[PDB]
Amino acid sequence: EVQLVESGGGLVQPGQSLKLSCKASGYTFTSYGMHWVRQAPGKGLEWMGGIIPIFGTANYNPSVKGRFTISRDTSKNTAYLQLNNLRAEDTAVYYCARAPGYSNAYYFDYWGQGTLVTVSSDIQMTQSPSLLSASLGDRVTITCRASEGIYHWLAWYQQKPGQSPKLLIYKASSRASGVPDRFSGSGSGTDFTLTISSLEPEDFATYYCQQYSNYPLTFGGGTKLEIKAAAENLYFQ
Repeated sequence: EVQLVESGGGLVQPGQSLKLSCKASGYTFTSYGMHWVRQAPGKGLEWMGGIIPIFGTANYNPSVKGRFTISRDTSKNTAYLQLNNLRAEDTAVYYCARAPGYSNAYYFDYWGQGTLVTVSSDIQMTQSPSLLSASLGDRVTITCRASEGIYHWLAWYQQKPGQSPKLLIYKASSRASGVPDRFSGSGSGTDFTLTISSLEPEDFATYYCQQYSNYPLTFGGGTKLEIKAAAENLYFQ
């Protein structure tokens, strides 16, 4: 089994440097990409950058470009995120994720569990509703909109409390392996949806959509699916 393990997170002072490591196992290290995705507390996902296989080149998020350094060591089967001149904004759980060995598959099929760092023009992805209340056995459809055409290069992730995001859908309608039938995706161009046909207890999570048409890779703000009783009124905003 594929396993990514982040380490090096701790409590740091503003202005300090900190290096994070992503140790990878259970697959051929050189055939794939490695990316860093962070998450501020009670916030959404933010792509830091990535290393492309074969060329070994690094791409960044303009937001952190020039400040952070993504490196790799094939002999150690480790990828690195070098944090420099840290500040409040950087307080986040840092994840390392694997992108498949395909030139147009820049979604994340595997993630580590994360390492917390505590400091003492792009395609905008808009999600709706930002928060929604529903019951068991209900059909729900949630929406993602891109600010421009992204063909059908859209992925959906499910994120459970204290867990790392898990790939649900890629190619906008392709289900990831180990993903039940009740999850479906549709769309092309700018309008995409995710449908859960009949809600189960496992499904009450935060869903994120992510475009992979162009760099930088960008996520939606999220939809938090909360539970309520069948006798309760539905809520969404």
